[PDB]
Amino acid sequence: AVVSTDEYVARTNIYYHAGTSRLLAVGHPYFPIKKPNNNKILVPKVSGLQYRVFRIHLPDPNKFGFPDTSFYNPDTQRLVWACVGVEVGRGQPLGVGISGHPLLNKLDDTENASAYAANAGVDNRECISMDYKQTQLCLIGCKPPIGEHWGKGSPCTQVAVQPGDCPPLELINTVIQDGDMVDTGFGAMDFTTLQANKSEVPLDICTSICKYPDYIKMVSEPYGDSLFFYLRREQMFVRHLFNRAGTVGENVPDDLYIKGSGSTANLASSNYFPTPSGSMVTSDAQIFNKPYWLQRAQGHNNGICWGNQLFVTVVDTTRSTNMSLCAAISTSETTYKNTNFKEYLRHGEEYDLQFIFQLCKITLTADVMTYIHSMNSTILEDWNEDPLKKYTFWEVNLKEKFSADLDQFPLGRKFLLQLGL
Amino acid sequence: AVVSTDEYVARTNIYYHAGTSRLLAVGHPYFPIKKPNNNKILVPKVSGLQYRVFRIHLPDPNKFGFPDTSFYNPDTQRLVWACVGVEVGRGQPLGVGISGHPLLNKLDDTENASAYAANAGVDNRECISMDYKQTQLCLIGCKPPIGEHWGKGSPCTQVAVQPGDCPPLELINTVIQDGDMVDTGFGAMDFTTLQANKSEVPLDICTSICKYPDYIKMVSEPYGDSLFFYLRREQMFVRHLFNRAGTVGENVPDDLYIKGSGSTANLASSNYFPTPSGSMVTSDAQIFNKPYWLQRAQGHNNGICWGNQLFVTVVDTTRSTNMSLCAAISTSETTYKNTNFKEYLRHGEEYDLQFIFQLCKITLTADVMTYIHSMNSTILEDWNEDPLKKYTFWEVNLKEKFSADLDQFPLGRKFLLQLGL
Amino acid sequence: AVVSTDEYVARTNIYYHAGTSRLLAVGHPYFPIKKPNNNKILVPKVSGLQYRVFRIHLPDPNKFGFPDTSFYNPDTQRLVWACVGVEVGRGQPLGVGISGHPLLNKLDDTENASAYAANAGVDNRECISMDYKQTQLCLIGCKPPIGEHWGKGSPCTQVAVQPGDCPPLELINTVIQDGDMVDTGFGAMDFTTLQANKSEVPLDICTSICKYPDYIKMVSEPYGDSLFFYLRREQMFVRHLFNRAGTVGENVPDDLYIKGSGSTANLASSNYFPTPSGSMVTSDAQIFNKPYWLQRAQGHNNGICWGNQLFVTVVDTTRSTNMSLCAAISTSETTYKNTNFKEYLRHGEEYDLQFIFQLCKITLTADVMTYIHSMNSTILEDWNEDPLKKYTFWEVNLKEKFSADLDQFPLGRKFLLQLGL
Amino acid sequence: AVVSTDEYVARTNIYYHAGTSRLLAVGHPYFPIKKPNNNKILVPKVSGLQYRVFRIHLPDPNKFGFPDTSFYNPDTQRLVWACVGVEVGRGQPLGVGISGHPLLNKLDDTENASAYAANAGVDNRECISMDYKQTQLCLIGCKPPIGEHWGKGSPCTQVAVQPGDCPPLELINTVIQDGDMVDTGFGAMDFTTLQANKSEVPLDICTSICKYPDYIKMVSEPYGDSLFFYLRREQMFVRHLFNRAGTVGENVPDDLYIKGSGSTANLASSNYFPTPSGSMVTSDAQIFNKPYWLQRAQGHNNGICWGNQLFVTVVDTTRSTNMSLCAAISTSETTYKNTNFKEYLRHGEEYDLQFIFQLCKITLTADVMTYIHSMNSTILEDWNEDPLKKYTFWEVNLKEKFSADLDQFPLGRKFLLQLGL
Repeated sequence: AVVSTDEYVARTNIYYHAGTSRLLAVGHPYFPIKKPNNNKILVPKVSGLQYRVFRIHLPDPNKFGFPDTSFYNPDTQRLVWACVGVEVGRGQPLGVGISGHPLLNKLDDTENASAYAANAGVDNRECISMDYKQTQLCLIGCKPPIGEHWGKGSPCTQVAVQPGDCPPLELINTVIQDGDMVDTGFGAMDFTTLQANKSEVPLDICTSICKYPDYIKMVSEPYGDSLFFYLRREQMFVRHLFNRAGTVGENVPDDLYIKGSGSTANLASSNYFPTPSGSMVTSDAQIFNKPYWLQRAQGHNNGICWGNQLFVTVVDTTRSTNMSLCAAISTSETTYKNTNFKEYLRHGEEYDLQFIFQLCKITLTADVMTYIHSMNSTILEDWNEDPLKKYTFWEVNLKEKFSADLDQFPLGRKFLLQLGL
Repeated sequence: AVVSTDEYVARTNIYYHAGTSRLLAVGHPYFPIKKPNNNKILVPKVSGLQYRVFRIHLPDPNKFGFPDTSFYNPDTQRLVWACVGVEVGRGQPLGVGISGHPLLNKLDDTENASAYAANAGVDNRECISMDYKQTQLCLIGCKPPIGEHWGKGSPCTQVAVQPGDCPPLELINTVIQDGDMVDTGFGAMDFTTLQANKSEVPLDICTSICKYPDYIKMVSEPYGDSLFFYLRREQMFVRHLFNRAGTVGENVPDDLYIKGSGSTANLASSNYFPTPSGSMVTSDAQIFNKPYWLQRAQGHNNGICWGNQLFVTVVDTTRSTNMSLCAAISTSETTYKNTNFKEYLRHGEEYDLQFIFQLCKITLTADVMTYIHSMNSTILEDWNEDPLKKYTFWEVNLKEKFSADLDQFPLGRKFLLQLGL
Repeated sequence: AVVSTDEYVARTNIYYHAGTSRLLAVGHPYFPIKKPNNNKILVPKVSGLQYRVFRIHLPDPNKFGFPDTSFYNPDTQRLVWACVGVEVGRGQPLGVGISGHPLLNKLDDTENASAYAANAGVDNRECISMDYKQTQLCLIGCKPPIGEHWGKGSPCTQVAVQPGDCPPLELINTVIQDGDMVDTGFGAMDFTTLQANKSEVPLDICTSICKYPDYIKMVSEPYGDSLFFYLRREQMFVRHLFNRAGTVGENVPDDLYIKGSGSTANLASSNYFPTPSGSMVTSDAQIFNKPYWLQRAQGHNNGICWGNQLFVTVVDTTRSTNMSLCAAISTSETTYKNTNFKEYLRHGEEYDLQFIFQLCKITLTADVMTYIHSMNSTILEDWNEDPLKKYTFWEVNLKEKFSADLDQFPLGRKFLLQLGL
Repeated sequence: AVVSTDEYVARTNIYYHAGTSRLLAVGHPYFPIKKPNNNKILVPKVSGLQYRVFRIHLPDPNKFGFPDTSFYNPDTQRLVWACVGVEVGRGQPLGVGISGHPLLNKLDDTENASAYAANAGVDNRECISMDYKQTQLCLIGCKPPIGEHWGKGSPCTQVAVQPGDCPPLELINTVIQDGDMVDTGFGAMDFTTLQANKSEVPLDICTSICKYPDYIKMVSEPYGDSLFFYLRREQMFVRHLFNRAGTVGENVPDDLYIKGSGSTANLASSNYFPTPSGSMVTSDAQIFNKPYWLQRAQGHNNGICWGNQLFVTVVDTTRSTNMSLCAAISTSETTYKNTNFKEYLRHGEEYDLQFIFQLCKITLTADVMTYIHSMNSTILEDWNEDPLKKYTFWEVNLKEKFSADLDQFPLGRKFLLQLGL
């Protein structure tokens, strides 16, 4: 049976504040800029539509050097940091980005037509952009976040997949890594392996995987380490209604309509797809720049940072403004020439993480050691190499950032005022 | 006279949690894919616009094996499960679908015209799509849900129906089955028997019946078993205003206008129809992924699951995203060809039901047996074959899912915390 | 001086529930279908834009047969029913209708023009539709509801009305009858007598009178019998901005502009008119399917149903969906032909009225008789033919619907729970 | 360690009211009007999109002449004004402005296209306007406000910047000055040094720097003098989706798409940019003409106006209406001629600042003098020239505006009523 950490984890009266200076990220909104002949990344892809997964490293409270150490017995017990307050600071002005594709698979406008559309020739793709669905979310736990997305399932060993045959779907659980893309209105799926077309969606998700947090699975999790607190806010509406060029993968059963004739003789593509639009962004609706007090967790792990680790996943598309900056090739002629200016695109993201940690002690009794051992053997082994080296996240080191004077920091003042004593 | 179940049903102190693992549904959004020559369904129709009716099967508390059985007398009484908490988990990202028809009966745009429209020739149908009206609803009871819709009434034995004559209407009460369609903006009616046209609405409801919960009837129900709790949220607005091609079934009385001339000599179709649009979808407006505490029912049946059955009807169009996936017929040519890619459409739905049940006991006195007998004789007969075999619903078996440790589940934790003791 | 009914009307402890089974109305949305040669109505006009005025008939409490009659003295006093609770149940799914005119007087689009519009020829009318303004209202009283609308006032005996002269206006108070039309965005006026054109507004109000409840007058009413409770909710916005064809009735004073030339030599019609639009409809904004507890009236008549009558006026345009149903003239050809199909329009309305009545007694003293006599002499005359035979309303007979077991009805349970004892 | 001012600053019982008469600003909305040959500003640039930074000068409480001076010892202590109440009065009607550029770099409309756009020739710029993003904000502190914006960072000494190379970005902290521009939907950047084009954004920000308050930095500030209170409200949505003419600065990696052919042979600009739009403006959402009670500051400086200074930064775009006024060159001809009228643009801003100040005393002990000295040596030096002469701001002198009769002023009455005693 699993039990609340309040059972075996003791709460001391010591509290420390810790915070990143001010994280900054600048890059291209749709794709990374690199050397053609090479593969080294010159400029990274930085978009408001990516997940930001912070791997927070905390100083081992056992190796730490406290002024006083009488508050516990280093023989019978051990120390763990407990996250009690978080403030995800965001810093650019609110605004909305925009993404498109120079060759988006968009046949005709199906929202309203005055006459039957022409006939699909060869490549009817259009240069089209859209404003993705708005999403604000924040996940916190001591394990990395887990997402879900549809990918190409493995086929059954029977009917040889005829080329062009529709690929099988399969919900795939994955670890959400820093830089991954968020569903933008086309759902959470792997567009690379599910759209040979390479033109169904804008460039920035075009050959990526849009993942959605698997909130159900994470909360079902027995120990609840992956996430002990979260805030989600997503909205979207249909801006345009389009058609997809290409060839009928699956024909429309003729029991659903009466055959046409002349122009209506041939059925137009009924493979419709809408254009998303996350409406207006607003201050009143902000999730960030507000402190979160993680006092009572819904899971059994009440904010204990086992492994002196801490994960903070964020997605904020309310500051997705991309800025175009163009340089002149020549500063002479007083006559505009499109050829005289090189146009570019850049997007900047500004973060500032702040936390309030509470020191905790665990008397290592038999039962306790059996439990903690079953839960996660590494806990004890590490007490008196990186298991997720495969995955990548924004590494954040706070070992030198802890301070006992909450007084001296904004999140700290807030905390004292909130908790009174 | 009918009486509250609180009268004859005794509440014990035992509570169990039960839940589906994670239900998943994948198929085509508009129609089922099957073998042409055949009739066997290869891929089912799965849309966010269908009703999901779950037939929940509970283990018979009387046959059940409790650790202690002193809490009641198996001679004078019997046991029944009482639903006290429900959590309808939903799992895909929020989003809006879209449905159309390659040959929708849409003459001209009547929202604004600069000159009198041409003249209806033969087949002026257009390939048109739309975003259906938004609907969120959840019905819970121990009897299947009942809907209403307009269908073709039986004609009066007199005036021989001339071909093309307008068919008579009749509100028809029906059992809402799993897979049925929800009103999408064209009202709740049987389009197959009321529109020979087969082109008045998008493919997905085109030859179906859109039903609406008959809330009035169900609440009027004397015992109130069909539904002892519900949540409804629907919104819709007019996106476009169109005209219907075809021939005047009923002419406009000339006392309503002044005859035209030249172009305006001939009256244009005044058989207008609007295009629906369920606006933006939002988190703040979510109905699911929130626990429902069925403590005081408005009906006389206060959540007693007679027959160890339980019905959970759901409709959620806030995750109706359809994903288009296309496969290349050839992976050679570096030049796009619509001919080289087969386009398809698929829609996925993710559910996760969770419940908290309270054991109850009934002392089988005379009066009680008389009442329960009148109410539903099968109750007693079953105590110490399926009556709805005709209908189809998502069968859910929970006989092996009950657990006494609410502690170990998310809905369970929520429940304890909520009910304190 | 007038006095509250609380003064002379005594409240007993007896309560009865009464309700219509389920009222249903089906017809054509814009006009009634009848035999051309004849005048008998074959199909009635049923639109979500009409007022529904219910004339509720109650069993005379004096003639009524109560199990116990000791609660009052049939010699010194009399009995009257007092309305204490109402539930206006609505039953179709939420949705928006749409109305137009094949020959609407709409010259050009004045919302935005790139060049000066051509020139009005003969009949520039267009086939145009619109979504009326949204309106939800409910009026309750023991006297029929009173409305206001602008009509053609009587001319002053002087200057002979030159043909085409603008007709004089006059606010006209009228009795709101069942079937009347509600202001739809063009205000409350008599379009028949104020618009010879017969093409200024859609067909459904085109030759009717759109009336608006005269709330001011009704509340000023001394005894306040016409309405002792009401709920109103109306919203509207400008969808399009148009011009009216026709000839200048009143010229634009030239001190308001500088003469043009060439094309701008001739002034375009500045007789603008906007197209209304009641935005989105929503559950959260529903007024019905909620009980109304008429405990404290703002008028002196506190819900006393003098004459054993009761009026319930309703307007609900949140379920104005019109459904087009078309029948094929031939079931052969597999090729669509507009002509093979007769298109029609039908609209259905579903109601369910429920009430909770409280028996009351009046000791017929001198003063009381003088007062009641002045107020409405018929009261006393009827105690120990229809005065509104001229008007027509949905007649509702409840004489056989009263029940002392509130327990057995939904509105009843609600009432008990609400009033505790 | 830093400490709350409540520690060393004593609060007296004296309160004074002070207010500007009514500030007024009139000028051209987009740029300043000046003599061509000259450089002297004839008409200034006044727009609702500029920051308004007020440098409030207060009379030295030490030099001040109070009726009674027994409340403190001028030998052991000193006096400082503490801001306790502020009312930023605004006076024009609510309304929205609009800004454009006669030669905006806008290739084609990428929101929806029916055929592949032509080909960029030379100068495809269009005359385009837009309604900027709505912003309401108010910053108060005893130090000038600090902003952030992206500018051209210094290059690394290596790869010689090829002409036209994309310039490096760098977040630059600056002092926000009166007249500076607010992010308008294109983010906070220096368009002059980052856009050689000179046509990427409307004229009014075209060669300016749009700055955003660096809230993060200011609140992190140890003493918290820069801002001890603030209110921010910003909203924005995408109105249009466009393309940028010019030449590819960075090419689209070919692994993101399938080469086209014929028309789609050449990739269209995928340098998209959206047109902002701060929606509707409303009274209910007003931030001004409301009093702000600065009682508990989140910073350590609790509203103490060291240096007898006070900074009030404001941005209000809810009254950005620009008014066009044109004068006729000739008052003769009765025929309109565009050449006869000179069209102009002017915008007016109306302010009215009001404050309530509380007298405070500081006993100059050793420790106190050490602290205050470290914090800001000038404090003590000034006690018993301008350090920001380089910056500019709306200078406001209140030395002759203090009044002890709060009673006689609107903010004063409000204060008394609010604080009771």
